[PDB]
Amino acid sequence: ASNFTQFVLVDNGGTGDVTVAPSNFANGVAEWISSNSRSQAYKVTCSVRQSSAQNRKYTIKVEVPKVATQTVGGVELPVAAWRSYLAMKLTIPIFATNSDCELIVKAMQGLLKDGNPIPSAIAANSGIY
Amino acid sequence: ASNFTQFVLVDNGGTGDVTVAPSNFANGVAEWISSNSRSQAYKVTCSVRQSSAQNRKYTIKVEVPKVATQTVGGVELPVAAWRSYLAMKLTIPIFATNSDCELIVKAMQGLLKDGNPIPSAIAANSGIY
Amino acid sequence: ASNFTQFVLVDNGGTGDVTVAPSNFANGVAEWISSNSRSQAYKVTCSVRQSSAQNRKYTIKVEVPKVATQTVGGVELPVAAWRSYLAMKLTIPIFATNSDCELIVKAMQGLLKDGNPIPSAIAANSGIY
Amino acid sequence: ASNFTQFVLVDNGGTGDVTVAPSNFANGVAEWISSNSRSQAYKVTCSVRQSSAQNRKYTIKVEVPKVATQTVGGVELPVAAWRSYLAMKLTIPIFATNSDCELIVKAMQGLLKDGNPIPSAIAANSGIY
Amino acid sequence: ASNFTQFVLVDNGGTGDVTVAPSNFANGVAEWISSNSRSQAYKVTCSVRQSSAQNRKYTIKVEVPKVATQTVGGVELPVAAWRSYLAMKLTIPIFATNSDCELIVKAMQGLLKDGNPIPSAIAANSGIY
Amino acid sequence: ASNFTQFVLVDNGGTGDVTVAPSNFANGVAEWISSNSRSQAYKVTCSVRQSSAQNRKYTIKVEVPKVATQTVGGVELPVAAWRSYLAMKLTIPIFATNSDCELIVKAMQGLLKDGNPIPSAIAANSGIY
RNA sequence: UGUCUAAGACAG
RNA sequence: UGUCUAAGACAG
RNA sequence: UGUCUAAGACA
RNA sequence: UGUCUAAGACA
Repeated sequence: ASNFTQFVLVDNGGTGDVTVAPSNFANGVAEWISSNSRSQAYKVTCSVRQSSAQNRKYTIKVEVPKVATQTVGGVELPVAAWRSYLAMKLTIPIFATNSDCELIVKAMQGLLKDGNPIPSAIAANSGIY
Repeated sequence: ASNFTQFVLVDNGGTGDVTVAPSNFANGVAEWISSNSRSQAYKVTCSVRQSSAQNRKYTIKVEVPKVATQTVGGVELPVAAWRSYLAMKLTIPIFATNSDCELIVKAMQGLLKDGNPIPSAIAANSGIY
Repeated sequence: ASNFTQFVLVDNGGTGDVTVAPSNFANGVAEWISSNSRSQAYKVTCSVRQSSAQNRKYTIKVEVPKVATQTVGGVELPVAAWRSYLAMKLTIPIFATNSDCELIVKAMQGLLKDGNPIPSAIAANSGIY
Repeated sequence: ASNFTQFVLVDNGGTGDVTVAPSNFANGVAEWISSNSRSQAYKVTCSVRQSSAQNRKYTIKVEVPKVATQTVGGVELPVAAWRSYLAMKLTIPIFATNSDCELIVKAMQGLLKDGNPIPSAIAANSGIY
Repeated sequence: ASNFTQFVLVDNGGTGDVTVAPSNFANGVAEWISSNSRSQAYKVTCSVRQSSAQNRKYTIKVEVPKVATQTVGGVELPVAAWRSYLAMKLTIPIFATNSDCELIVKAMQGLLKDGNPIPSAIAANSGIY
Repeated sequence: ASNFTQFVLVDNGGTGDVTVAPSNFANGVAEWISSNSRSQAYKVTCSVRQSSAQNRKYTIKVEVPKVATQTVGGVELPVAAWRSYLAMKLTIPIFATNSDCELIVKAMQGLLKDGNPIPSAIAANSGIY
């Protein structure tokens, strides 16, 4: 209905939340960044296109800063040591109804819900065991 | 512990939930599938690799099917009308602390939380505008 | 005396039990078939032969059908939607005594006993994990 | 959760029981080995793979040794006089539900249940008659 | 019996011990890491395979962090300056009984017991003299 | 001081102990052997090298034999039925403090301490699961 | 790197 | 990198 | 589809 | 040693 708005990316219960806001719409790709230097910010981008005859495809990217021992506003090199990148690609058949899509979103939420396998592994620098 | 446990992939309040369970770990790829014919099952796979000398990369995949009954050769078989695919690559630097990773997980959770931009667009067959 | 008798292949309480009976013994190959439409029957075959100077070799095979009705042109027939195939080869040296053989059989029964790894993986459309 | 655990391969009351434990899982091939001299150990291996578009295939193997002492040049070693080899292939279509699989397993257990044809022939160094 | 559990790697008498816990079981290789960023953690991995016809071989690896002047959670480069690596390879003939193996373990313990030559040399940045 | 001293490699409480002593230091490789015929002796060797411009590498080896009496040409000779080999490479950065090294030694000691995962698996001819 | 018959070897 | 019929693929 | 010393092989 | 429609097959 007009969803390109600011939102809470990292929720720490009001006090200490990381908020992300619209920062670019070039080429139809929506971008959101936290209030930092681009080298230390949280960034989120998203776009959809019909990847093929039968499928539509969402491409979502997220960049999370390494905070431990960080120096706010400083020049931290090498860049690859201070940043994590998430790249999501959601392929959805053109036959999926709004309902079908609502379930796909739920599957994604369940996948990452706190306490489940995957998020528990990532959050502990671990694999599956 | 052991993080290789079953979990509810799609939550619909107790009943109607889509729960998925450990099914394979061959070749270092942890697999979870729902209780159905291998042809109609929901599937989730996860794996971690030391992608670089200073990087670790998680590869996660989810397969949400649209079940159906197809008649092949006059006989009916349990099949999937089509499948939706979620593929995410997560690259975390080896210098990332546990708290640093907890931050990445929170970000992904925040990203897909009901009400926020992206999950809203996806659930309505729409882009961000 | 005879061991080419009918037996219970699948036990489901008292009723719902699949029984298979002797049907053919051509070429030293014993064959058992469940009743009714040969097309939807369970099949078991067995044979032994001196595979070499010091070895005897058993060849056991089992076919479990997926009962169904095929309709083509309005004509319907009792068929098997598909079949699951089991084939085992058992090599036993000529030095094995009756005791040694009784042990080999216990090993086979243990391998498929309820609760153990292999039978549990199969019954859940899974592998080892 | 895990099904790559140790189990009782041969049951002989409470004592005299052969137990086999996880030892290796390279190349998607699960392997169990009984304790003591690897040379006189029982071995079990298992694996699954998509054998075709509509079929998955299991490969189970078991080795039962004939414990003995080899003496050569006055030096003696724990060896296996000989080994009995079991090898089974199980093909299951992707349309099989959990129920269908549970049935296939019951068929296998029935095939080797005490008293029935096949297990009795094997345990008596015999064929069908 | 089920040994993949957490244990004390560096014992400093309760207070100040370094504990290591299961963190991965991909490919059958057991991994244990301390609670740190992977760049600063203690890591232990282990696996066994039959290296040849007559031998089994254990491969054990350990990574110990350089702690003096360390900055917890910081990005320390070059990696090679802040880490020590131990790589053990234990070859055992298939004729070794549990007893034989128990003695091999004792030999390893004696080799590293406090006060003996080897550990005394390593602990003093020395060679043998 | 002089760290080149004899020590008890295998401890069995005063009596039955396997003690090994300095035997050679030719070519910079310190050797210790038990008091037996060179053919049945336990052997331990150690050496240190400045492997890199910023690294030092220790190479340690232990040979545990299985003594036996073989009859060759009608005559009996003291021999080893087989040998077990332990080979470990330890790489420590030149920036490692004495306390840093004491940490590495403690880790290796903790690794092989009775009751812990690895020594337990080894002593039982088993893997970690 | 990996393997062994093991401070010397072999197949990268 | 991208795509799919999806841990395996194809066109860089 | 088969054999052996068996996840490697040999036809 | 392997695949399938399975005691017949196909490499």
